[PDB]
Amino acid sequence: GIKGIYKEIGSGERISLCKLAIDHLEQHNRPLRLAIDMAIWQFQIQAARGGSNPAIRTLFYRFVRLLSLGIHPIFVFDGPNGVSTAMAKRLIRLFGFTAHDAPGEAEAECAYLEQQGIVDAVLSEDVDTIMFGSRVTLRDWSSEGSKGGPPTHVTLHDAKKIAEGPSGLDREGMVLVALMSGGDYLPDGIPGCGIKVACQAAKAGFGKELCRIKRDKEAITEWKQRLLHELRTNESGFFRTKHKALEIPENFPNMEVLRYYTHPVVSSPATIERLRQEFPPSSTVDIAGLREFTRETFDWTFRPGAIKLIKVLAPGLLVQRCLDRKKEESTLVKGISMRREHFSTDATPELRVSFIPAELVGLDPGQEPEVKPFDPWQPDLAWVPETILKLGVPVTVEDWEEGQRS
DNA sequence: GAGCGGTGGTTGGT
DNA sequence: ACCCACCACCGCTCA
Ligand SMILES: [Mg+2]
Repeated sequence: GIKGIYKEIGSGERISLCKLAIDHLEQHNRPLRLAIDMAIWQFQIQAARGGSNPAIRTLFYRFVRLLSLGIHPIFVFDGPNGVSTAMAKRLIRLFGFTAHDAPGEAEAECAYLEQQGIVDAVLSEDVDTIMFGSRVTLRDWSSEGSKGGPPTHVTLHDAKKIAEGPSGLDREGMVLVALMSGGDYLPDGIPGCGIKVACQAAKAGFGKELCRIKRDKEAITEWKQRLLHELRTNESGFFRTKHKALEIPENFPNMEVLRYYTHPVVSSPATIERLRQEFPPSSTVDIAGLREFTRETFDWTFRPGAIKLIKVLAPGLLVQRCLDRKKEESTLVKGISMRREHFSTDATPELRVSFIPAELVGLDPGQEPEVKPFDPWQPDLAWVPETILKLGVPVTVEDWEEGQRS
């Protein structure tokens, strides 16, 4: 749930992660900070086949993509209140990313971190994050349109635009929507009441009123008999019809379920404060660590496996190295050859950069046993956001720019 | 989780 | 008695 929510709030803006990451880097002068709920992986990585551990392999490639986007991720795990959690946490550490355990539900924690300013957006499986206080919420990190290929885009929902759009649904309203019609995930919901009726009750204002009331029987019995009377007669015309068959359980509205949404179990103030000092971390990618991980987990063994790690990892490391920080510069970028504004990044300016993968990664395939091909000591080419390049290798970008103006 | 067509119930009107 | 539009719910499909 909430089932049919997108008919009411819109299915969302659809947008390149690159574009979000780079717009934010341009506006706020630092990389986008993203809370990712580790639940999004369950039905997404199971399609992967072949080789060893194809599910954690896809996680690996998504992490390399995050490096390329220059995004500081914090992956949030559910708390007590077939990819191992331990293996995921290890791979997260190796990549210099952050792992965080929610005390309860991860989506609630993700929204909380956003509210408290630890992250700028949440990436989650659905828009429940909005009932929990999220303002910018992303879902469905995946490829675009008829292209069954690389995952470049996400679906963005803005709690502010939704509240001021046709649905009227803000945090308060949705809350009512699922007390009244969330009879599968929650107790004492109204049988026969679905999204339409619940929604037009939210609009009438019943969700605002309910959220501003002590959890004070005298006033919660009042609200109920306004709502109940209004459903029966539609005197104010808040509905499209009368609803006399709609029978309301004695125990509705369950105030303990209201508690679960308005005051969800999240980290303590002390924990929020530790995250302010420690996130994002000052961590670099553990290269030797990842070499050992990929040997053990994917059987990327011996020289072929060393060369495979290098090819896959190097564009990522380049971007990451750029965002850290008469002047060398070349130790990252050998040259630039072209510029484009591609539909896949929603016209984010990119420069065609050259680099030496093995040099950049710092692994020598020769120290490992031998068993049109890819040579990691030849120059490789990658498109990299012009903005990132300007921060990281400014005089190379300048030199290319004059080259162009001639 | 989210989209889809069928279906069975409700409502308000023929 | 019955139609009709709307709706919530169900199982089924991609995950
Ligand atoms: Mg959810």
